[PDB]
Amino acid sequence: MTDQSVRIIEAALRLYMKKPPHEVSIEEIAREAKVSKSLIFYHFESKQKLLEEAVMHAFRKMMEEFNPRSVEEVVDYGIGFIAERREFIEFMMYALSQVRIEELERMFGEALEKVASLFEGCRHPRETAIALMAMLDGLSIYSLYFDLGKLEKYREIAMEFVES
Amino acid sequence: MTDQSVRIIEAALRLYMKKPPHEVSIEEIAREAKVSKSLIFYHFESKQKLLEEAVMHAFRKMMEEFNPRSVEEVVDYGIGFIAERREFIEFMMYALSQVRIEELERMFGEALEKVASLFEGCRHPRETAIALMAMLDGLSIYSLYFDLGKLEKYREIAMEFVESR
Repeated sequence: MTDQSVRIIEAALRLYMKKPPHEVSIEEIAREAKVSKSLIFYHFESKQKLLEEAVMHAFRKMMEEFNPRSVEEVVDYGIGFIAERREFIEFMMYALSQVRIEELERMFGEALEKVASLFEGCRHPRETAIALMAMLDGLSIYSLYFDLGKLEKYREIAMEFVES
Repeated sequence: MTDQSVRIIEAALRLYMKKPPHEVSIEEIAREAKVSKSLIFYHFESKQKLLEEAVMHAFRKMMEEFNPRSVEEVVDYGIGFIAERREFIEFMMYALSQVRIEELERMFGEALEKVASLFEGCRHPRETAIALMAMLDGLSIYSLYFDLGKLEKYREIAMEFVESR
């Protein structure tokens, strides 16, 4: 994509990270991107169209950057997400609702193929991979409602599960 | 509070577990409860008021019947929920959105207190309990997006996790 469109998306993502995505205006994105409102309109049809493109761009970079060389590195990635600022975790959850079900299934399949591969030789590699991912995702949802405690205690539990 | 009100709530709950809650009408609840719209409106202000009361009743019954005597029974309860019909799971998911955040935090605390008590002996009781519940809940959300498979494989994994403490 164009240098201008990249800057607009990065400026938007930076604002979506801090506040609820729908509450971010074109004036705020223009101010954060250091560009006019007419230039944002020239690249994006509306606030919603820009949000969808920003969501797909965030997820495209996140799948390309998820290549765990070990089962321990999958726990680290999971715990790393739980340790993010609340607003980051909520943005990512709202981002999942702004993607097509087929595109969400594709991403999960690509992630599970990499995780189940790290469990090659285990009793049920696919089912263990799904159980680990389910726990890490569950704990990130839970973090939005309760103070879970010392995150390194969850990392230890996850590692004691992982190498049994 | 009355018998007529419980008949209406149970009838309404039976319809809310088969289709989207907002899509169930006062006429369908009347037909299902074997009562007039006159008797439904005489006990409930609207469809939304009835839905809230039905949700609270569902959850009140749920907590009073969640007394696991073993860590194994906690795994069986979680797998039992995943094995339920899609629409049952989706209704319970929606039910959690129609409760006050303080009432949701109270329920989780009383469930966690019971699960954490069952691990009295391991290195981290409260965190192990939270980790197990997170897995069971995560798997139930996942079951709505895909065919997880033979649920017994997840029961074996969840027991192996309890054994690895």
